[PDB]
Amino acid sequence: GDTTITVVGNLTADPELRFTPSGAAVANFTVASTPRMFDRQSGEWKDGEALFLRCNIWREAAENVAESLTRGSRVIVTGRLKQRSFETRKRTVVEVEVDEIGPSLRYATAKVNKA
Amino acid sequence: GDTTITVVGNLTADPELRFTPSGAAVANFTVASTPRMFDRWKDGEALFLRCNIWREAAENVAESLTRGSRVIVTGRLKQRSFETREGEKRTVVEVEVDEIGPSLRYATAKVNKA
Amino acid sequence: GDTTITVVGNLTADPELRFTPSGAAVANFTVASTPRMFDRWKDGEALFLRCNIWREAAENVAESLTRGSRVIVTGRLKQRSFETREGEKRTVVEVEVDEIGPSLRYATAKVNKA
Amino acid sequence: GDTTITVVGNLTADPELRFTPSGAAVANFTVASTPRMFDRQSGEWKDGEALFLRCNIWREAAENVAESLTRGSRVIVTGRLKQRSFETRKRTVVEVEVDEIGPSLRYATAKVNKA
Repeated sequence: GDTTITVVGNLTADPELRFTPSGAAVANFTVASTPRMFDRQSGEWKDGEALFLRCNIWREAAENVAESLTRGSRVIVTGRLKQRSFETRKRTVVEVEVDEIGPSLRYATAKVNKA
Repeated sequence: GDTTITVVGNLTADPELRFTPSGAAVANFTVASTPRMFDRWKDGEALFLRCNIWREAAENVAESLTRGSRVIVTGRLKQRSFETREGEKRTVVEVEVDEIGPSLRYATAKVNKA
Repeated sequence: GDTTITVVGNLTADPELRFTPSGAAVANFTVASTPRMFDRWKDGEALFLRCNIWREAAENVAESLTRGSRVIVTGRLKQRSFETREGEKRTVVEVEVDEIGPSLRYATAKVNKA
Repeated sequence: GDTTITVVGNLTADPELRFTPSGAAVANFTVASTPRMFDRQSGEWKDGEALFLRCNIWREAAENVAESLTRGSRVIVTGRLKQRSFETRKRTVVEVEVDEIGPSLRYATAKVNKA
C-alpha cells in the first residue's frame, strides 16, 4: 500500500532523457499544478499556490514521453510518492514515480499511435 | 465535498459527440478498466464507467480518441436512483470528467498544440 | 491496476457484523456522502456506496461505529452486472475497504489502543 | 482544482498545538507511510520506502486532533498538497493541508463523541 496521486499541470521544460549504464531509458521532468482560488471579494477566481513536482518515468514508457511531450504541455499524471535523501555542503525531497501519463485534451487535440 | 476518482482503461466504443440546441457540445464514452497481474497468471475483473465531458474538451475528445484507446480519466462520481413504479429499485453511476488524456504507456502521440 | 477511491460521509445504518462458518468476520455498511456549499446556499446531491470490510477490522468497525457516524473510507471499486433473464440489465457497485476511521472534523474520539 | 491525496500512516510523535496571535488553533505533525514490497525471491513482503509527510490542520478540527491522537497512531488523512518557501543559511518543502483525518480502525477500536 503506497501513496499515489494524480497531478494535472504543465511540464516546466522539455522531457530529459538519459540512459542507465545497462541501457534502460529514464525521463525526468517537473509538472506545475496551479490551483485557482475564488476570492469572494474583488476579481473572480485568481491564481493559487505553485506546486512543482519532479516526476521520473522508466524504460520504454519514458521513451514514449520523450517523443510526445514538450515544454509546457498540460499533462495528467498518476504515480507514487517517493522520498529521496540528498547530501548537504542533509534532509529529503519528494518526487513522483510515474505509473501513467498523457497529454490532457482540455485545450489540445492528439494523434495517437499504438505500439 | 465531491467524491472524485482517477480511472485508467480503454474506451469501449468511439466517443459520441452531440450538440445541444443551445450550441454546447457533449461527449459520451464509457471506460473499461481491467486489472492484470502475471505468471502461473493474467487478467482479472473489470469496471465499466459511463463518462461524459462538456464544451471544448468534448470536441477534442471526439477528434482524438477512438474505441480501444487507453485513456486516463479524472472526475466526479455522479449517481442516480432510477425506477420504483416498476417494483424494482435501480441505481446507476456516471463520471463527470474534469481532465482526460490518452496514455503514453503503450503509445506515442503527436500533440497538435491547437 | 485497481481503481481506488476515498470517500467521506456518514453511515446510513449501524454496521452489520456477521460471521462466516469458516470463523472469519465481516462488516457491511453503506456510506452516504453529501456535498454542502453555503450562503444564498446549502446542501446538494448525494452518493450511497455499499461497503464491506473483512477480518479484525470488521470487528473493530462494528464496535466503534454507528448510524450517522462520519467516517473516512478508502478502498477498491468493485462492480457486478446482475440479471438479464428478467429482460432488464442491472448493475451495482461496492467498495472493498482497505482503511477506515471516524472523522475528527466534528468529533473527538478516545482511541482505545488495543 | 488542487492536488489532493490520501495518506495512511502513523504519527511520528504527539500532535503539536499552538495558537496564532488572533487565537485560532493550529496542529502540526508528520505521518509516516511505509509501503510493503513483495520480493519475489527470499522472504515474503518486506518494508519499503519511508515517506514522511508534514501535515498541518486548523481551528476547531485541530483542537479535536490534539485531544484524540497521540504518538504513533495509525491515521487516515485526506488533504491538499501545499508547497512552502524556507530561507537558506533557498528552495521548497511539501506539506499537507488537512481536510479530514481520523484514527484508523485497522488494529484499534475507538469511542467517538460528536460536538
